[PDB]
Amino acid sequence: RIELGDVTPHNIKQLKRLNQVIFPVSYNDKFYKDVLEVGELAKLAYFNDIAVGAVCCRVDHSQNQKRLYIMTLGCLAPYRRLGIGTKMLNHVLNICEKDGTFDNIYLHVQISNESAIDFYRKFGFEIIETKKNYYKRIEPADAHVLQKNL
Ligand SMILES: CC(C)(COP(=O)(O)OP(=O)(O)OC[C@H]1O[C@@H](n2cnc3c(N)ncnc32)[C@H](O)[C@@H]1OP(=O)(O)O)[C@@H](O)C(=O)NCCC(=O)NCCS
Ligand SMILES: CNC(=O)[C@H](CC1CCN(C(=O)c2cc(C(C)(C)C)nn2C)CC1)NC(=O)[C@@H]1CCCC(=O)N1
Repeated sequence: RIELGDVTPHNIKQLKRLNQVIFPVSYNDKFYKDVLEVGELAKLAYFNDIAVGAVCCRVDHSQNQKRLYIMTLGCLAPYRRLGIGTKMLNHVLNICEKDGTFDNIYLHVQISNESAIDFYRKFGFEIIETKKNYYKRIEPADAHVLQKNL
């Protein structure tokens, strides 16, 4: 019942709308412009052909490593706990497994987001650091850095 589809100029506004409702951070036009250029690293999640979630990633070269950074991964509150997040996370883990050159996968999780910590730890991600004052306009401003070694 869960399918992932490509993000394109035809459905970018559906992605923008989904992110605006799901996430407490507003993303600029450069984020959505970058999204169209990452290809398979950005997907829309459909539940019975209804857009209910999305995943946006970027490649990062830091710590003298090739790293996959998940910027956004989420779905609408009434559709949670159906396997939509797992399908998006498995898709990104599958890109990395096929590619073979990624050292790790990391992301930021606002410290109050207990269900996201639970979700990522279930997949082998670890809290490797807690960045103080990561967010600027939202409370709490601290974010855990979650990382899975590949
Ligand atoms: C975190 C999130 C992405 C998970 O999406 P989801 O579609 O509900 O996840 P799944 O149905 O694939 O859940 C998989 C497993 O994660 C764990 N988990 C997920 N939500 C949980 C919760 N609220 N409490 C406890 N465990 C939870 C469970 O073990 C679950 O397995 P189960 O449902 O078989 O028990 C989702 O809650 C979400 O969209 N959150 C808001 C977005 C956000 O702020 N995330 C920031 C990260 S970028
Ligand atoms: C305020 N930060 C965020 O919203 C981030 C995403 C944000 C996107 C834009 N952006 C970049 O494009 C970026 C990243 C990098 C790396 C790290 C690779 C060097 N380089 N660039 C240019 C910065 C990061 N996501 C979270 O915090 C998630 C979602 C919100 C809820 C939550 O709990 N967690």
